Amino acid sequence: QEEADRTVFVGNLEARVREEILYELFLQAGPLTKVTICKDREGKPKSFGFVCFKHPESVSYAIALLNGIRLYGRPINVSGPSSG
Repeated sequence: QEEADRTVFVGNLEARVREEILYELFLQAGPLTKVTICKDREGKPKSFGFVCFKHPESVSYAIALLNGIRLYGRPINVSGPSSG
């Protein structure tokens, strides 16, 4: 649960988006542990991924600062770890 609490989702990624761009963009919300653009069964990258921060405080920053930001013109969707 410790890591899930620090992991945010990012979707609606434009075709040109790569993990290196996501890293640059999300690092402003705080230190990053890792960034991952999801791949399918065949290993093909999809239009969404996960960003794991070192600190949970970064979750609120990421959602508030980056949700809706146009990356290559497409407003990205940033959501956090929710339940219930």
